[PDB]
Amino acid sequence: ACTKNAIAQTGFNKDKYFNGDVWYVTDYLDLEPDDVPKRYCAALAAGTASGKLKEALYHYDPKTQDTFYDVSELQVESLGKYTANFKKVDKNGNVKVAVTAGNYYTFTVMYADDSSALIHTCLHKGNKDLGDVYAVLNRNKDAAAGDKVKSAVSAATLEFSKFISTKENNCAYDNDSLKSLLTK
Ligand code: HEM
Repeated sequence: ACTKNAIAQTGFNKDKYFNGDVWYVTDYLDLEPDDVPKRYCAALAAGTASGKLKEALYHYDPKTQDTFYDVSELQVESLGKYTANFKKVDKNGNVKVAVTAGNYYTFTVMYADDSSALIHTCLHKGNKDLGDVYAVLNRNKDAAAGDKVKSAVSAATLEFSKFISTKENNCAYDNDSLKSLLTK
C-alpha cells in the first residue's frame, strides 16, 4: 500500500514540465522495495496535446526484456498533483489494454527545474498497488544527480543513498515513440 501524501513543489511551473519533451528515470526508491526489480529502465514524455494534459510512459526490465508503453490522460487535483488513467499501448499507440476505472496512478512533482525533477507515484492496478515509488528524473539520460535534485530528496526526508540507479543497465530509449504517444 501507499503511505505518502507527497507535497508538490512550491511554485511548480507546469508549462515547463509538460513541454512535450522526454524525462529519463536515473534513480528510484520504492518504499516496498520488493514490489519492483533491482534492475530497471523507465522514461516518460509529458505535454499538452490538443488541449489535454498527457503522459506517455515506457518500462523495460533489462534482464527479462519485459517491455510496455502506456498513454495517460492526467486530471488535476492541485498544482503539481495529478491522477492519471492509463491504457497500455504498443509503441505506435494501438490499444492493448483499455482504460478502466481501477487502473490509475497518482503523480506528484515534488521538485523540478529545466533539467531535473523528483516525482512520487502511487500505482493502482485493481485492488493492488506497487507501493510508494519516488523517481529522480533528468532530461539527459546519462546525468548523475546534481545538488538541486539531491537536496530536494533530503528536503522530502529521504536519503538519496537508498535510491537505486538505472545507469548500469545499458538502457536504450525510443524517444520518438514517447513523443508521438502524447497524441494518442
Ligand atoms: C524507475 C522507476 C519505476 C519502476 C522500478 C517501475 C516498475 C514497474 C513495474 C515492475 C510494473 C509492472 C507491475 C505489474 O506487473 O503489473 C510497473 C507498472 C506500471 N508503472 Fe511503473 N515503475 C517505475 C516508474 C513509473 C512511473 C514514474 C510511473 C508514472 C508516471 C509508473 C507507472 C506505471 C504504470 C501506469 C504501470 C502499469 C502499466 C500497465 O499495466 O499498463 N511507473 N512499474
